[PDB]
Amino acid sequence: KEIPDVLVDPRTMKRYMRGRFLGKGGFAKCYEITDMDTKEVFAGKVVPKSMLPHQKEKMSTEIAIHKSLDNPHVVGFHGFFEDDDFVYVVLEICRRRSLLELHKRRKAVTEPEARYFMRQTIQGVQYLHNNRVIHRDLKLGNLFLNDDMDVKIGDFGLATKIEFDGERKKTLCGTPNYIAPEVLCKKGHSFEVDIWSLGCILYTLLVGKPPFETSCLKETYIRIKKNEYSVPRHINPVASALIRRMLHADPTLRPSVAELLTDEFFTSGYAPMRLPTSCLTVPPR
Ligand SMILES: Nc1ncnc2c1ncn2[C@@H]1O[C@H](COP(=O)(O)OP(=O)(O)O)[C@@H](O)[C@H]1O
Repeated sequence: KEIPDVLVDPRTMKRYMRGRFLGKGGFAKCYEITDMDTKEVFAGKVVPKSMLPHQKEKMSTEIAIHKSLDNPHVVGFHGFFEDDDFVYVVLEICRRRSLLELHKRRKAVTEPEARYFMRQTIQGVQYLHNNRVIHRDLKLGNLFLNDDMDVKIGDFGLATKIEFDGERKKTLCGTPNYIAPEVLCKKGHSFEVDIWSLGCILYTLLVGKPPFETSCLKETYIRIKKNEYSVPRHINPVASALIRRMLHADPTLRPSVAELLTDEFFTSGYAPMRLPTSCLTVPPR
C-alpha cells in the first residue's frame, strides 16, 4: 500500500498535500500536510484499516473526545476522514517533537525548565478535568512541543469522559512508568490518576529517570502498587515535597489540578515565561 500524495475527503472536499515524514507509533504514521488552496500546514495521522468493530470503537471514541476539545495547551483537532484504505486525522502541527526526546538528549533538566513545562501541562490538564475528561495516558511522549516550545497534550486514545458526579472507571490502561496504583488494582479510579502521572512526569524531568523505572516490567508494577520510590536528597525540598504529594498512595490525598498551580514550587523560584529552542539539546543560559 501507498498513502496518496493528495488527501481528499467527501465532507469538507479539501485537498491535503502529503509532505515530510514526522514519525510513527501505535499503528499510525504522521506526515506534515498542507492544504493545497490556502497553504495551511497541519499534522496528518494516517492509520491503516488493517490495523483496525472492537479497535474501531476505541478510535471513534478518541476522535469524539479530541474533536470536542479547544485549548492552547492541547493538540488542536482540525478534522477527520477516511477513504477505502486509510483514516486521516488532521491535527495541529508540533514540529519540536515531544518532551520525551528532550528528556533523552538532556537527562535531568534545570528547575526553571520543569516549572515552565509542568505549568503549561497542568493548565492543559485543568482544562481537561473541567470538561470531565480524564487523559489516563499522560507521559513525556504525549506532551508535544511546537516551534515556540509550547507544550501540547496529545493522544487521547485512552481518554474517557465522565457524565455523572461520582463515576469510577475500571479499565486497566496506561504506560507502565506512569500508571496509577488504583488502575493496576482494578478496584476503580477517577480524575486523580492524571495527577499521579503528572507526578511521574515532574520526577522524570528533575531526576532524569522515571520513579519506578526497572529492567523488569513485573517489578515496576510491584513498586507502583507498594508505592516504592525515593526522591534523591539532591532535589529541592519544595519540589520533592510536591512530588511526594502527587505520588500519594491514597488518591484522595493527592493535590487537585487547581491546587497544583498555586503550589510553592511554582511561586518561589525563577519561572520563565519563554524557553528557547536550544532547550531541546542544551541547558538554557
Ligand atoms: N500533532 C503532532 N504534530 C507533529 N507530529 C506529531 C503529532 N502527533 C504525533 N506526531 C509524530 O508521531 C510520532 C508518534 O506520535 P504518537 O501520537 O505517539 O502516535 P499515535 O498517533 O500512533 O499515538 C511522534 O514521534 C511525532 O513526531
